[PDB]
Amino acid sequence: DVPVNLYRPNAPFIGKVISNEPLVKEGGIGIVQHIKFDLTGGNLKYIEGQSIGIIPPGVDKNGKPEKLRLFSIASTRHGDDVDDKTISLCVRQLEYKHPTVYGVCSTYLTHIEPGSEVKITGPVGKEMLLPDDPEANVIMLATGTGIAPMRTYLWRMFKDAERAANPEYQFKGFSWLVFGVPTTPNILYKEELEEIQQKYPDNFRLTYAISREQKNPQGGRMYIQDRVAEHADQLWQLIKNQKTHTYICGLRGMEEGIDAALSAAAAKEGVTWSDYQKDLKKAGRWHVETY
Ligand SMILES: Cc1cc2nc3c(=O)[nH]c(=O)nc-3n(C[C@H](O)[C@H](O)[C@H](O)COP(=O)(O)OP(=O)(O)OC[C@H]3O[C@@H](n4cnc5c(N)ncnc54)[C@H](O)[C@@H]3O)c2cc1C
Repeated sequence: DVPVNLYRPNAPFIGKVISNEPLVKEGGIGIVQHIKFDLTGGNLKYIEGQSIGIIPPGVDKNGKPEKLRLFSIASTRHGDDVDDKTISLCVRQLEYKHPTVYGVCSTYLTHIEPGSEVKITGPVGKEMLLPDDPEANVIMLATGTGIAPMRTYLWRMFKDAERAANPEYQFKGFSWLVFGVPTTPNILYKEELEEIQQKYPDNFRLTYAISREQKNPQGGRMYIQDRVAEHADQLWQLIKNQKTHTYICGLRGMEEGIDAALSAAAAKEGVTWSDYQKDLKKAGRWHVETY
């Protein structure tokens, strides 16, 4: 049922870049690009929450061909134009200290020109799939590029064109995105996210943790864990619903604080969060993808 590995590293799909647009507005930190690829000519299909591999050109420091890097799909199964012909990624340029270094695949992607051919593999992953049940509740805890699978979910749920194309999925549950980025300009897809909340105030809640513009009660910069702590009781109450799914995505590091906050909330009703969570993971309702 779920498509997987229609293309593999030994014989990847050669797609063409259609467009490559900036998601970080002026005054933001770093570079994050929305890149859309043409899938026509092959049979690459995918669903929300999956990933694809991109094989960058060139060789590594040892002269070995570069290997694929995985990127979370940022478009629904239908693509951004709802035509079933494309796929999009949300790619941050990796750059860092000394160990000024630019990540190989991410720099290649963020600077890639439309018309360029790209080696694509996948799709892969069954850990971040959205439930078919339209009355499910969906909690989304994302930082930076972790917004990507969340975009696939929220677009499928809330875009007019998606609703028209998906007769079998008219979402009527409640979705809540807690999104941590350093600055307002760094809020990826800000305009569309807020548009979704204005149109579906009863079905979508949007919460930001903006570290350079907000302080937590302890006076430190505001991070996603802080927002989870702030709304821990509410989040725990939603999670107790048999139909609630929680999704965590972004660079590793946020899970510890999220657990600590949810643990304190659950403890109030005599529940051991770490145990409850184990059962949620077994049931396929606690979805994590960090990197
Ligand atoms: C399931 C999954 C989903 C992903 N989704 C996304 C996504 O949606 N968007 C996205 O941008 N990326 C995503 N990634 C990460 C992506 O796959 C690449 O790992 C990332 O883009 C960097 O790859 P690169 O080739 O550009 O860097 P590389 O040239 O491969 O360099 C990576 C290496 O740099 C070193 N390094 C990294 N950070 C530091 C640091 N700060 N200080 C010192 N050394 C460091 C480490 O050795 C690391 O192994 C995802 C990864 C996985 C596994």
